[PDB]
Amino acid sequence: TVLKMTDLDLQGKRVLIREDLNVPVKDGVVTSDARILASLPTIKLALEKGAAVMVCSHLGRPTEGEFSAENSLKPVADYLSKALGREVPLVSDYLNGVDVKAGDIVLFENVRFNKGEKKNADELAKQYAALCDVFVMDAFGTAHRAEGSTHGVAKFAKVAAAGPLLAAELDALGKALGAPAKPMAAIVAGSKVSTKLDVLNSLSQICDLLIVGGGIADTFLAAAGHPVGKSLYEPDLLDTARAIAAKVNVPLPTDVVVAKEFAESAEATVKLIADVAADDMILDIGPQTAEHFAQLLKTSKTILWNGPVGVFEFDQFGNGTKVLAKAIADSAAFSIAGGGDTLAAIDKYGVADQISYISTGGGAFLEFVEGKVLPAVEVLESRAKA
Repeated sequence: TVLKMTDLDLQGKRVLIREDLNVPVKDGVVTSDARILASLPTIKLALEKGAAVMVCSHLGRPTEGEFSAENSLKPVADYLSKALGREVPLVSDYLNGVDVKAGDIVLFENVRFNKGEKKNADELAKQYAALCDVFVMDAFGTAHRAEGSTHGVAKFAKVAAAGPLLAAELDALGKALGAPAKPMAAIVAGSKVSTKLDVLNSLSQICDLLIVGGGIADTFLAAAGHPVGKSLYEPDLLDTARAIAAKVNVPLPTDVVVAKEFAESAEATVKLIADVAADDMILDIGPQTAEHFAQLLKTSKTILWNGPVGVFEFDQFGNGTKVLAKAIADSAAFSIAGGGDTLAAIDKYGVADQISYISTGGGAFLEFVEGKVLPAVEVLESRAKA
């Protein structure tokens, strides 16, 4: 367990909150604010509880030690000022002290500018901790990496707790991965079985139904001796795919959508899996497979969604993902989705409000599903003991 910011007395205390404000910026303007909107309840709560609030976050991947204006959090300070109806200053020099009174809030400049951030140097971690009475970790999307603002500061802060956003992510994930409501289905897609091997292996013992898509589905199709044509699969992993399919039910596609090239004179063709030619590219599941997979998902009590089942950004290759998105949305299951590709499909087909939990954790989301120890959560558990 971890301490919760909601349960702490923050009246007059200096609270340092690590948020995930790594948002798209163009010419000094935030262009999509979903991550800031998600963090605003935490910030407003901290102020409501009477704290002197310091918000910190990363942005992009600048070179450590050198200031780069394109990686500055100044556009987020502009956004936060408009969002809170009050000035939110960007403090660019803070590791040797920062002046913040109770009721006020500042935004630290990009933590990735600070030397020692990526390698979690003790000296920088103690500088963060010296600036606050409480440290709050509220950035799940960075919880899988030990960095000065995500891990080290929690070793040295007088009090270290999880924010309500991080606590919400951990609640939803534990609901789907710790004794989930059966039957559980998972959808896993990607270009390579090898790159998602631990994800597949972990889910293979958790779920009752494993739907695969993309290049992963190619390797499983070829592992059953089916022709995939000009579609990437990994010959050194068909044995692994066979082992996975022996441990969990992996239904294979009945039909697929193929095309010989991306061109104006390129017809998308539905073919049965035995009828795929050497120069065919499998780019979606067929309408029969999409309907059958939808019927399998409809009675699930838990659904873990990690990937579309076709190159859905093309409408001619997006039917399989569209049908599955509606199937998940229509189902009464507890639905949890993660991965940038999955969230992109959720936006395109408009099912966000019908998904039980939408994780923005990306790589950290996957590593949690793999069963790996997330260091930012591990250090918080160390600070939650009597």
